[PDB]
Amino acid sequence: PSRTALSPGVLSPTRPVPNWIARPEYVGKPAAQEGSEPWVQTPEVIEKMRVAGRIAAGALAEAGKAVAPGVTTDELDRIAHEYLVDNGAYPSTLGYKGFPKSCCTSLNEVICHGIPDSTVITDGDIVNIDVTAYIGGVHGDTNATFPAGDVADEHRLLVDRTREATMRAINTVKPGRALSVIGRVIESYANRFGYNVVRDFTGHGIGTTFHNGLVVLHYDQPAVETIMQPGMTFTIEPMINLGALDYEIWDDGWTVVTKDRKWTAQFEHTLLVTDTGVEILTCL
Ligand SMILES: CO[C@@H](C(=O)NCC(N)=O)[C@H](O)[C@@H](O)[C@H](O)/C=C/C(C)(C)C
Ligand SMILES: [Mn+2]
Ligand SMILES: [Mn+2]
Repeated sequence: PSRTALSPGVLSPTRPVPNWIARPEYVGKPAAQEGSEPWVQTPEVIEKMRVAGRIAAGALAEAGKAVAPGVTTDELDRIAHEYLVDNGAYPSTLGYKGFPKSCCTSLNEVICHGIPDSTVITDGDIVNIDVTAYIGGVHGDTNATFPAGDVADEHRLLVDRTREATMRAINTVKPGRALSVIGRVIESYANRFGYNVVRDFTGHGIGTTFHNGLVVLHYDQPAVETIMQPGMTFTIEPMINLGALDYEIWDDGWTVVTKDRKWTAQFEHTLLVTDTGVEILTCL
């Protein structure tokens, strides 16, 4: 047996960031200045995005190595926070629209945007950790779902097939292809197993802003006319549900849970379209 439905816990105090680490503009504001930026980046921005992506990937991998029964989601956030700050990076989630932590931790039926707290991971859980770094005036965003202890076959397979969907989508990225191929590939692959691909949450362009106004759908919708071009940078971050797509948001305003409490899995990378194909910016 796996655990039953989650409830929110208590947050630790806000984690500080040394003042020499520049903040994104939206920290200490209610909204963010984003959504109207160009989608193709300049070579100088891309170079800085490789640095931000590698730091985010290191923070994700170090917090993922900690995932085990008995560990809290707050302890994962401490590891991610300290990794970013030791690397001179600001955690992009911290203070975005008042989000109180440095990464998102989404167990089990939480589709996304779970808030690190006193929740104890236990055997059988699947734990998504989502970390974004802001350094050099740019962002790098990545996430992965990690098993804790011996995960039930249905849940294990959900995670492994969501990772495979994500990688198949990434491997479609090439200049001249329609962006809509990403969602066509993910949803065709997920529908082999009877899973439902989340529609209301999406990938996005990313650069000097976190969510730059480019939207990447993870379901099939061939009427989008956007083409991938060299220098475009965006995330692929599909959420895939065992159950229905209906969802609820907790009173914290962030945590999104499936209404049927069936589990859900996600993986994410920040990608660059190159002249011949794709480059994963959020790799070690
Ligand atoms: C699904 O989540 C993505 C997203 O909201 N996409 C756009 C959308 N409207 O669906 C998001 O970019 C995550 O990858 C990111 O790590 C988290 C950021 C905050 C919690 C600070 C917002
Ligand atoms: Mn993310
Ligand atoms: Mn993202």
